Amino acid sequence: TDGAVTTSQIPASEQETLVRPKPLLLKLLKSVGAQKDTYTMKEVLFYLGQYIMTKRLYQHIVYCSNDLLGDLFGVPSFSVKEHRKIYTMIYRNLVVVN
Ligand SMILES: CC(C)(C)C[C@@H]1N[C@@H](C(=O)N[C@H]2CC[C@H](O)CC2)[C@H](c2cccc(Cl)c2F)[C@]12C(=O)Nc1cc(Cl)ccc12
Repeated sequence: TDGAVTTSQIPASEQETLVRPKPLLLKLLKSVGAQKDTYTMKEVLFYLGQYIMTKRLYQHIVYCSNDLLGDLFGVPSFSVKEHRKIYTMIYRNLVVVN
């Protein structure tokens, strides 16, 4: 299911940034129906939201220490409300399109 999710915590133009997920993150997105190689950050957040629900990882905390998401983010858990922190962890797993 294609879509996008935006937040008031991140600048609008930043959520429009075109990105190329690295192979593990790309594989994760394709496991929940993504089909392309290039995305906006807001589409990436939509697919990751679907992945968190499918894997049942969601006090508003996601527990991801025994999941591929935990390996990519480098944390055992995180608040779903701290959007800059989530953006920081996602940026480490992709290449911003030049
Ligand atoms: C509920 C989930 C299935 C857990 C998905 C979440 N939903 C967004 C979100 O902010 N919910 C909270 C709103 C306030 C409520 O009191 C508690 C939940 C969040 C969100 C939306 C836009 C941008 C950012 Cl950065 C963001 F975090 C959310 C999402 O869409 N995709 C995504 C990906 C990762 Cl990796 C973590 C958390 C989410």
